[PDB]
Amino acid sequence: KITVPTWAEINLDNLRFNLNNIKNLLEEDIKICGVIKADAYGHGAVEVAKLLEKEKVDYLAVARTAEGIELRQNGITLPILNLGYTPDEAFEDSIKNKITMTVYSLETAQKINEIAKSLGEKACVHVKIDSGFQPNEESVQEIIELNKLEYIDLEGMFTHFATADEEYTYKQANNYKFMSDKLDEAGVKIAIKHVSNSAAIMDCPDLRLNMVRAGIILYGHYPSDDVFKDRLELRPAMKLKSKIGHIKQVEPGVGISYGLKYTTTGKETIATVPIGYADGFTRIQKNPKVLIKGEVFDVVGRICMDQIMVRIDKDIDIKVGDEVILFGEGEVTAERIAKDLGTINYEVLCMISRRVDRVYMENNELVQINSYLL
Amino acid sequence: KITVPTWAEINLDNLRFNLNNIKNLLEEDIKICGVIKADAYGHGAVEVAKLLEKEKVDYLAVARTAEGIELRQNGITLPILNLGYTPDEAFEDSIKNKITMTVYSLETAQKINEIAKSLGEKACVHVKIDSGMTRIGFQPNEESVQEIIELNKLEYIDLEGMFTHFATADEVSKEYTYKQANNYKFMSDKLDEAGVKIAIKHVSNSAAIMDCPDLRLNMVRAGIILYGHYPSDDVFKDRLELRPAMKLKSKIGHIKTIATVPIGYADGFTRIQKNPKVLIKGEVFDVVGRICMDQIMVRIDKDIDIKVGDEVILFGEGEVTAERIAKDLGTINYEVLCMISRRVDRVYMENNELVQINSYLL
Repeated sequence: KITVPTWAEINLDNLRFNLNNIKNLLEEDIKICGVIKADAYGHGAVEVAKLLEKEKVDYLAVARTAEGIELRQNGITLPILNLGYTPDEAFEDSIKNKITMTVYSLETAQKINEIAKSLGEKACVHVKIDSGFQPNEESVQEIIELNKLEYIDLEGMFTHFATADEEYTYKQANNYKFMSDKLDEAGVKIAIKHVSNSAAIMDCPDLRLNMVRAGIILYGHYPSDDVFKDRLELRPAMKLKSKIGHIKQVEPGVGISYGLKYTTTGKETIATVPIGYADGFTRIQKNPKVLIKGEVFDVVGRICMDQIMVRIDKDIDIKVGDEVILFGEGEVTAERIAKDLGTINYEVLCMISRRVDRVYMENNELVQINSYLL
Repeated sequence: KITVPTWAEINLDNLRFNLNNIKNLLEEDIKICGVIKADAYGHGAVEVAKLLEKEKVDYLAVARTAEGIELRQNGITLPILNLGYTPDEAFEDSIKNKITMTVYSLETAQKINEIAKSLGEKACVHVKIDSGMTRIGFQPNEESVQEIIELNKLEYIDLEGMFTHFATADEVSKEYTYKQANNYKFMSDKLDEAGVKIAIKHVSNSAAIMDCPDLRLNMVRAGIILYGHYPSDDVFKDRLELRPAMKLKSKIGHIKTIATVPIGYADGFTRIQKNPKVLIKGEVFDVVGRICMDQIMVRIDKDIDIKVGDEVILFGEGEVTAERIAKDLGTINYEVLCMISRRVDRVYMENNELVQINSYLL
């Protein structure tokens, strides 16, 4: 029923579990924006969006106009915020698809306004403060003007923390206050003020404002080791899986894979797994591992584009087509791969390729298989 | 008419340039297999495949059944070979879609034969020999010869082909490569003796194609070279002149001197990079700070007057190359190419005009 040899299994109940724990943290009056940029950090933005919709979150965030359109094309009705850059030639598509756009300057708000005027639609925007608009009086007047524009709905105001996962944050926090304050003095309403990312949500309870932006934590992962984990319980939602393609006993003294960078010592059982660097299992890894029936085993030799080799050095019952876990259970994790790489968990999650089908589970049953090729 | 902030421009003319130069290497009767696995090494398998049909190659090679099916769904009619593993669950789809399957055990062949019999269709297979890569395939011994002899008897199987793959054909020393070919020859000779016919015999990859003209046999497998890239720095690059086909591009989004560019690690411009660079207006600039998920910051330290929307080239022009990122990362050009994410639209060019845009999202 899964006909692909390598897939990403996404447990939807884990997303629910994570979100419910997030919600416990917050007062009822604080809105949640689920951050689903970069294909929901590799989990599949459309399917994740559908779930978030069921679960009644308030906003969804994306990084690209297309990511938003993709959502509209799939029946998503929630408000959507493009956190990232909107190029000028995409203003109209945004307005037509009801994508809230982030704006950094008065000038650009004016461009947007003119476009919405011709569509006869008010364009919803959030203003970004860089703590974007510098936090100063000159900007304060700029916004006051922006708000005058006939075809702009200035719904939101936000900033983003550099270091909430490690206070500089609270410096950044000050600047935004300087903003929120001056704008109040002037009666500019701003329905949604938001500043909190995942780390802030966790460590910084004073920073709830009108909404929080929940990203890495929705997926079941921590933004760093530093945050108060004790605070929030998480379950990772993705498992990268494969099957055993082949097995053989290799004689001693035999090179394996390209460049022959691993040489057998002793007669070794070697398994071949149909996952590679083109799947997002990067060649860069110095110490790659897999989980097979509760055991970790080393990946040996260079990682190929579509295949890897594994030394089975334990007694276990295995055959061709047995399941292999690459990350998300036991001791194989995205954090571990990330640490070996010298990068972060977010990146490992994002790397997972186009050809890797997302298989959605719910109530421990497979409910949906998404192919990006077919 | 491009609406995305970051895109991959694929120059079809360059694919043609590469292919023709590859053809010039070869005598008339040697078959060409175009290797388009991993979405044609990030270039877009469907479009590349269409180009290959138009230019008339003999075979297409994929790594997964689904890769084969995608091509069929877009009207590709050339023979397609799945180089690697086909799991049991995909046998029927393979047969129905005329995806030729790599086989390396009699047992799987028997299973394939059964599914095929039930469909009432013959399955096409190529036999893989493990000659020293130690990856997949039959060990090169007599027991395996017998096994193949038996396989050949299966009524619902067409044993079309037999191949191996070199571990080291791109290195300066060819000794292992020749050793691997010797291992293949033993099998080929023994089977010939036993009367197993075998139409398409193949061993050569891009490096073998370049460096080993004595290894043509029936067919050669061209991959990285198709895309205008060398397999290593050690091949005889003077034999084959190549043009890279892909340019990864963005445009300047914001300026303050630091330009912010809306490309990030999520696009496959990896964070791991310690010396990331970009090309703007003919000059190279440093990417500063950490690479973000969706953007990077660039330092403009020269006086050409960049403005918002000027083009930024990540690789494929001038001094910014896939190889240069690869050097930095301790990987290879193949991986950098494969890295480009689903959200990065593939924009196809020909005669310096845009002829097609593919969105993987919309």
